[PDB]
Amino acid sequence: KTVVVTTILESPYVMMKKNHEMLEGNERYEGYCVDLAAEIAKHCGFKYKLTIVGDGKYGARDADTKIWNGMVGELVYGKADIAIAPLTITLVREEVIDFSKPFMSLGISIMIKKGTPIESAEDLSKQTEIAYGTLDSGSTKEFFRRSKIAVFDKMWTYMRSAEPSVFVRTTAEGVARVRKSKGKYAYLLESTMNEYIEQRKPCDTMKVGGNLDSKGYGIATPKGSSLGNAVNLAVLKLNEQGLLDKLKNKWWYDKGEC
Amino acid sequence: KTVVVTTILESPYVMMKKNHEMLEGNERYEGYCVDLAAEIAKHCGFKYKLTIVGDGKYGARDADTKIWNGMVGELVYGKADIAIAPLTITLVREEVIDFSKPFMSLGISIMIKKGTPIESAEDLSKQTEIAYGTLDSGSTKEFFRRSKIAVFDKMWTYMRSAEPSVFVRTTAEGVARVRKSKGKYAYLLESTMNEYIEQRKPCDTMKVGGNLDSKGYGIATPKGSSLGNAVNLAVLKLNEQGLLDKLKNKWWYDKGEC
Ligand SMILES: N[C@@H](Cn1cc(Br)c(=O)[nH]c1=O)C(=O)O
Ligand SMILES: N[C@@H](Cn1cc(Br)c(=O)[nH]c1=O)C(=O)O
Ligand SMILES: [Zn+2]
Ligand SMILES: [Zn+2]
Ligand SMILES: [Zn+2]
Repeated sequence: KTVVVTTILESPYVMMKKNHEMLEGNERYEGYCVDLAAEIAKHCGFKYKLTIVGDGKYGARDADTKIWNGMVGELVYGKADIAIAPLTITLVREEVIDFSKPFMSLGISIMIKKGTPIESAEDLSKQTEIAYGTLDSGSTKEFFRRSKIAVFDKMWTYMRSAEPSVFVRTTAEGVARVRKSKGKYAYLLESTMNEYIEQRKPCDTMKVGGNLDSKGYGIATPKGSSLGNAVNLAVLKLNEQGLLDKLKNKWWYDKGEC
Repeated sequence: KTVVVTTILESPYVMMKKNHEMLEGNERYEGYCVDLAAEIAKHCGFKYKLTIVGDGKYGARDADTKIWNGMVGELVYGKADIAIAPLTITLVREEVIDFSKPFMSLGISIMIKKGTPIESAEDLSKQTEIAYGTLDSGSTKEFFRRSKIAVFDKMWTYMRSAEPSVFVRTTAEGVARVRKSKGKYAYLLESTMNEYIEQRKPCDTMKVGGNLDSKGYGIATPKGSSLGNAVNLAVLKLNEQGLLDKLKNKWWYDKGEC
């Protein structure tokens, strides 16, 4: 049985090739996770079909209905067999799906235009002339919602009631907002993404300060999946072979344009 | 029943308290992993007994005898129920025991006596005046033994054949060797340990270059253990609540001597 892989369009993890018009199936896509999927499938010995998550979300549980959305939801309800994407390993998700050991390490970071008078999270929390937000239905927004750290909690009380909404549906929207806000908007996002964007023209953004936390991305499978064990050992093998480092250089700096 | 925890004397994870002869049981020890063990036990709801691994090793399988030694061996043969220490999550180990998601991220790094003209692994491999080695019998040594990467294999070729041995029995032994070498010995060790030593008197060592790889430490349990699931969720909860960052600051920098 062909394995249904759920993923999300997030550069440089999964992007449609420039010549996708003449391509079909998994060939239409390219990116870090596309290469990863091929490796995993090869080592675990299975055939697969890459599918972009229906609602374009990573995964969160509806407080009122208790229904899971995003890629997590597709695994939970059996719409997909495995998720290969920049999906953060978290406690709430681990309670409903399985995660392989991390294939990438990262942390929340700050993205600023360039010339923006901000160097840390504390700086952002000390002023109000510059707005800031995060992505939606993701671990970043949840981080601030659950954080007890003085600075992070203060930032949340602002973002929560901010008008207009400082949250964005997609990373692209957030980066675009930073670039066109004359430096009046800072974006909080996962470090790996921040670093990628800093190497993309117009080369007008930059990562400032250290990461606010430590976390990792993992390959997810529904609980009780016959793929779980094999996939986990596959990720470890690939990391130990140095393939994962090989893949990040390829998509992050070998293609950098700054 | 009381849970038997195997761990290892490796500063600052587990250390003998100054007046340990005056104390009993778990109170004889102090450190990052001692603090972590208490927290894992509280959150998982079990009583425990800290024990220091008999052979003072982390864990490897002897080719020929097929017997596992170190903390891994204590779990494999049922001498301990859980291992809470700076134990690296590796494929070969994952095949015989279970690991929680990582509680600490790190990579192999280079430690030099201040002033040593070395800035990378490539630098080390391209010269011979400066000797270098690793902790014997651990995942760092195995990384070089198993690596297929040119630079790292070249380093392995030299280290395995060096006489006298460039390998050391304990981290302290390696650090002392760097300190007494007048710059003629560099030490390859896990990054977080390198960082710890850099903050200890006489403040004569430092970490140089980037990490050679990326991996993490995990809490280990025997396969099929009834504790596995709970321990994993506890680690994720503790990381998300910021405790792990708190513990590193406490044992690394709050007590920094440089
Ligand atoms: N990895 C997250 C999604 N995600 C992604 C990016 Br990029 C970001 O900046 N913030 C997030 O929460 C998850 O798994 O929810
Ligand atoms: N973490 C390793 C042990 N270990 C420890 C230190 Br500190 C080091 O520098 N190298 C190692 O291999 C393992 O699990 O074998
Ligand atoms: Zn391969
Ligand atoms: Zn709702
Ligand atoms: Zn606690």
